[PDB]
Amino acid sequence: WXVXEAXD
Repeated sequence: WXVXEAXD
């Protein structure tokens, strides 16, 4: 998460 569900 943090950047469009970009992993974490």
